[PDB]
Amino acid sequence: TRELQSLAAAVVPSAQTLKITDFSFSDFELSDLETALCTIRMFTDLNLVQNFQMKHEVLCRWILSVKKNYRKNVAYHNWRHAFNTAQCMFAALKAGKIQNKLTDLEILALLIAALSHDLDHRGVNNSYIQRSEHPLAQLHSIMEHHHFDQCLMILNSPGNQILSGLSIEEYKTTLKIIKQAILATDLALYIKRRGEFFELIRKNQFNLEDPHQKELFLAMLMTACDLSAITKPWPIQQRIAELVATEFFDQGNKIPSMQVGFIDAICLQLYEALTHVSEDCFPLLDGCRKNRQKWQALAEQ
Ligand SMILES: O=C(O)/C=C/c1ccc2c(=O)[nH]c(Cc3cccc(Cl)c3)nc2c1
Ligand SMILES: [Mg+2]
Ligand SMILES: [Zn+2]
Repeated sequence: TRELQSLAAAVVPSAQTLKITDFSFSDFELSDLETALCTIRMFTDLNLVQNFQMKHEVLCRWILSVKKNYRKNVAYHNWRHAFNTAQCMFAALKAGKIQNKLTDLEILALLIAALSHDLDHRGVNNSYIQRSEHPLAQLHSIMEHHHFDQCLMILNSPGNQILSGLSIEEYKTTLKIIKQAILATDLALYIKRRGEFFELIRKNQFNLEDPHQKELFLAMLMTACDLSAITKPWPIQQRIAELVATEFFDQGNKIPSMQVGFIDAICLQLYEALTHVSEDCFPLLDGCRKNRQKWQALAEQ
């Protein structure tokens, strides 16, 4: 409650001041409270506070509840990863001008989903807890369903209901988009569905007015921001790879070639496709290409 008193009383600096419009954004120098103020600015500058009549105190309480339900003893899959994913979504909507291709309910759900998509992640080497639970459902996007459960629980918690200003129809619609968006962060679903996305772009058939292609695009965008650490400037990306390695190996050199393979198999084609959708998202592809060059030079020793 003392952290809530400081956050609700602080003046939120502008998006430019907070540098959240830049694809190169990094959070290493920010306090936890500073990350919360940037998150308020994301809601504010996307007009989510205005169009959906969000009480200031409820938004702050919701942001702090989301933050507290990430585990800091997890080296990468923590609150800062979710905060950065949301920042990339904000930068993609603003700096990439994607914002005008989507409705307010879709933008509202994407921001919420980005912030919530990894809630209560226990670390890649602690998947035994989600097996003590659901001992039969182990051989399903097991974790992404749990992440949405966590998100929904927080959205419904007293004093935390940032969607109370929505009508019941807008709420059901928003909840559905949130659910699909969080579930899309399952890389298996990404690999399963990315092929249809690429051929649509390749054949120049990509149609945002198609309800199926709009949903497909929302999934790809969630993956793009989820993995956006791979696009950051070289000093940032080196630090993130350190965090990924700690969670993976130390439950908290082979890394260069692992990063190059990850860029090739997963990342490069997605950011290539996204630039065909909007050339203003090119910095993500450019940053990813530069990082591959750096890791590959190290990989060759
Ligand atoms: O689920 C998420 O939130 C995002 C996931 C993710 C993010 C970054 C990365 C990333 O840099 N590299 C790699 C490849 C990798 C795998 C294992 C150890 C290392 Cl040292 C590197 N895999 C990654 C996976
Ligand atoms: Mg995840
Ligand atoms: Zn994630």
